[PDB]
Amino acid sequence: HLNFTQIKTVDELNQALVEAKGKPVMLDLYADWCVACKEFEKYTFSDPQVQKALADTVLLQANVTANDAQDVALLKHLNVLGLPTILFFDGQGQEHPQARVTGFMDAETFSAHLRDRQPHHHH
Ligand code: NA
Ligand code: NA
Repeated sequence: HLNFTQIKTVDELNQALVEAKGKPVMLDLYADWCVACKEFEKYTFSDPQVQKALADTVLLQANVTANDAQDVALLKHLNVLGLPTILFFDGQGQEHPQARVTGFMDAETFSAHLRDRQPHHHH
């Protein structure tokens, strides 16, 4: 299992981005009933290549299983249209829409997607 930090609300996501400033971020939107989320856990997030590729990224997760009012406000704020969705933010906190993942990807494809992100190493 990756080590995700859970957020619930828009305000919590924004505070997590403040704290992560200087490092890239991945936000996974999760629900227990979404089969592709469980397939990410089984086939992709479980693969050592992906786990090592993400070691220097801050990992956030929003569990929207209940579809409660905070969940829905968060999804709306992010203009998320369904699950699965994974968002990527750079070291300045800027989301890059082209990097959104909106269907299952296996480990090789997800790793290649990670590699394609905006450069995020300091010097
Ligand atoms: Na804040
Ligand atoms: Na990017």
